[PDB]
Amino acid sequence: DFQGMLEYKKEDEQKLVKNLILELKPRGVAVNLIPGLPAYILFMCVRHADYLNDDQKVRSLLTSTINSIKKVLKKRGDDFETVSFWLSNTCRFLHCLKQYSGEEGFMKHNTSRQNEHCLTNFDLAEYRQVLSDLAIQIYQQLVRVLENILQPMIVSGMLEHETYTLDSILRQLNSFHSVMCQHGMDPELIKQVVKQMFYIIGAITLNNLLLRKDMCSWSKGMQIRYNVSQLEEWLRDKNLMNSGAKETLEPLIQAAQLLQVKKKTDDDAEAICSMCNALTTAQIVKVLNLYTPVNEFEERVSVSFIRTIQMRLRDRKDSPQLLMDAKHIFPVTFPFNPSSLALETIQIPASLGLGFISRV
Repeated sequence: DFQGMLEYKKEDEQKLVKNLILELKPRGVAVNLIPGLPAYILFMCVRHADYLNDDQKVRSLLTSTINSIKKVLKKRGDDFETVSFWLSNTCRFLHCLKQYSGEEGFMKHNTSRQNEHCLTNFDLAEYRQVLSDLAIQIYQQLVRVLENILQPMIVSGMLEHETYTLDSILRQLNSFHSVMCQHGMDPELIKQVVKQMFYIIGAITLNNLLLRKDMCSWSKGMQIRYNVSQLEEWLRDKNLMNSGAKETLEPLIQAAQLLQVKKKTDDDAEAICSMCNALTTAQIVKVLNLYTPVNEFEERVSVSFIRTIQMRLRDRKDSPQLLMDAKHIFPVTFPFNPSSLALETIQIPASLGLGFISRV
């Protein structure tokens, strides 16, 4: 009848964080069978220190933990799997510190047995704040690493290819999503990362239309709309249509629609002004100025037509922005997701190299 706590000797604390954090492999069998396993084990160690009422041990374990996570991200900070794994486990460690805090506001999902596993001697609120701030830093690093992977693929994948293709972009998105799922990343965080990836796709693609006459054509509008259709089918396949990702593409979609509509009459001008509610006046006017007719039997958009559009939009008080900030990162929100996992049932796998830890 174990109680869901883990004991270790003071002198072994550096071996503990070495095997549990510094040299722990994100692909290992045990941590893939039980996502968040390192966080759960670390928390069970915290529980025992708290049970002993040993303030020095609690302090030292928490600091060693935070410092070790920082060290692994400094060393392998360009490796997406490592960053994903540690964002997930930092969040799960924080979920544990909350779920088993003994504070009622965090215990609403607990079973009666889980409530028996709450900390009793220490208030770790200040350490939870350090962890939360760390999770923000890790999320920022993750989004940077993933953007650097996707960025070279976007223009060729979305615009040039009729070298990277759209399938290249989808293959990467599939890999990112698969990995975050394997790590047990909070579903709300996965949705934010996907939203952030759709944002850069839309922003880099639109910024290319806005800079290049050769990309502003009826045919390019058709290609973009087809490519967006496949990105939306991807969200549908993954159950991600509530992530906000599709909405990030609306300026691109409207620019593509603008490339295809009629651009001659007063009625056509009125339709453009109603359709392009996600584009600024500067962007609409730029696309119309750059628009390149397929051949001599299609006329350029006239100067007078563009002035009609400017006249109709004259009362909009919109942003002066032309190019999008493609590296803009939406501020992250973190959910609290207490789990059903019963600590008293957690087996310490032999593979982790943690024989010096004992169950209590």
